[PDB]
Amino acid sequence: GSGASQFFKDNCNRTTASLVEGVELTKYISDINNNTDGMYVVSSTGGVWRISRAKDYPDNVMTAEMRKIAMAAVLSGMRVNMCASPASSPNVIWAIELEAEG
Amino acid sequence: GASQFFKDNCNRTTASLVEGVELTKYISDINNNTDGMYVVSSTGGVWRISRAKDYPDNVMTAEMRKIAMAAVLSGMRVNMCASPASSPNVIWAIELEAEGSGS
Amino acid sequence: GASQFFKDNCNRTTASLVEGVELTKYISDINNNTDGMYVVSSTGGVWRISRAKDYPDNVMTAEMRKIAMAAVLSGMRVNMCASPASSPNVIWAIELEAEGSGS
Amino acid sequence: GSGASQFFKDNCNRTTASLVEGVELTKYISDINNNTDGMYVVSSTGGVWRISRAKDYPDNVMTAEMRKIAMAAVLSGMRVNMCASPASSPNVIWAIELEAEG
Amino acid sequence: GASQFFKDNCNRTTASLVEGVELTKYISDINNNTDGMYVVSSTGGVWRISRAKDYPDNVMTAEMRKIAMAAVLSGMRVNMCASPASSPNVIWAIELEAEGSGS
Repeated sequence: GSGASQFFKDNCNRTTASLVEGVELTKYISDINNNTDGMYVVSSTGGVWRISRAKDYPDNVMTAEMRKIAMAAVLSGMRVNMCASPASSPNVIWAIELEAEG
Repeated sequence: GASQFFKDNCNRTTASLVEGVELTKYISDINNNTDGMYVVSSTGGVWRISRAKDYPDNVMTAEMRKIAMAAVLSGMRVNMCASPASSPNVIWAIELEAEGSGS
Repeated sequence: GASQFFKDNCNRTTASLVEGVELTKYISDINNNTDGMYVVSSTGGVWRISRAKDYPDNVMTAEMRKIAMAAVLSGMRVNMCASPASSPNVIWAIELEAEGSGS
Repeated sequence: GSGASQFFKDNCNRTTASLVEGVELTKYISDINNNTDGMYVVSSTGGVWRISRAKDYPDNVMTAEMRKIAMAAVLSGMRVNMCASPASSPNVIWAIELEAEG
Repeated sequence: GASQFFKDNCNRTTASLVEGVELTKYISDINNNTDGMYVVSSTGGVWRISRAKDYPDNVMTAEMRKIAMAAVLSGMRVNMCASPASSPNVIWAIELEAEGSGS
């Protein structure tokens, strides 16, 4: 139906992060070079994001699911909604929503 | 619909049974106040996925996550045992139904 | 149906061979009375997947779960070695069959 | 790859294991019964192999990938090439190559 | 082609960019001389996938393995940042391109 769930929006708006709706991810990147170490995605229009990571339970779970959502979007063409931080370049994903429809 | 087995299992607890749910969104959030894994149905119902750190529930909760994603990716229906006290309601058990099975 | 190897392995045990099974439900449940992973076949039969915390059976039981979901998602048939000592019967071994690979 | 990559063949041929090429895996088996405890694969010809396992890094990674390769071959009917030891029965897979058709 | 982000990241290292690679083979090997994970391209190129025991690179290396498999399985193409200091060349970064998203 397009558009993040109201739940997802409400959650994002109570933070400093920015809602990004209806993104098509077309690249998934793994990098271990010491300066650019991380997991990233790139959208059809060139937007770049870094995926959050955590070693500890329970965020080690959510961040692993963020990766699975990112890769499934890339393989499937499914769109995502993102709650993303403007602190850095690239912006960091703090929440992500995979949509069958909206 | 849900297997009798899954219905009976839910009925032993304080939770309620939700049947034939079509999940359309799968959310991962690490924001400090909404930290969790969540799903949203085609009608806007929201649920949190149980989590657990230690054996053996770490297995069961991982499988709930896999079931939820599969549901969203394929449009397969699920049946849920969910606590009504919490909002969003917590999934205590979940049943994935194969495409073209019973409902 | 079942490889001769799988059959022969099952026949070495007190367990029962179940051949040609279409799994149509996959259940994850963390309620404490019915804690576990289960599958339901198109005939309505219910089985519990084995679990193990330690190496190496933690590998095999992980793989049983992957076989179970793969079967539910795809309609591929499984053969099971299941113990009738409890209900639901516990899967001690499982074999996933490629589509159009015999019976 | 109308066959195993020259790399995979060269690597196998320096060991005591033997090369099995172009195999169609039709069954994937998980077993925790006391004397047949293991992961196995069965080919369209009735050949049975045991997948290696390892508890420690780095071979926990390689054996985990062996299992992914084996299931993916069974689901997809993509063929595999195996480097397998005859020191046991079933023969133990020491290396495996998933190959796209062609 | 690779994203500009990916290219700029590769240009700050000693490695070289390889663009638009079709991976046709995925190898897991525990033989004592050639122990590793490798991929092979449609042209016969061989690369070794990086690995790492500990956080955070155990995440990134696990994802390289997932990207590799998904490429071979589905024929989606990859861009790679590969060091020529070893033989086979080692992958230090990899970019998975969506089907129908062009070069």
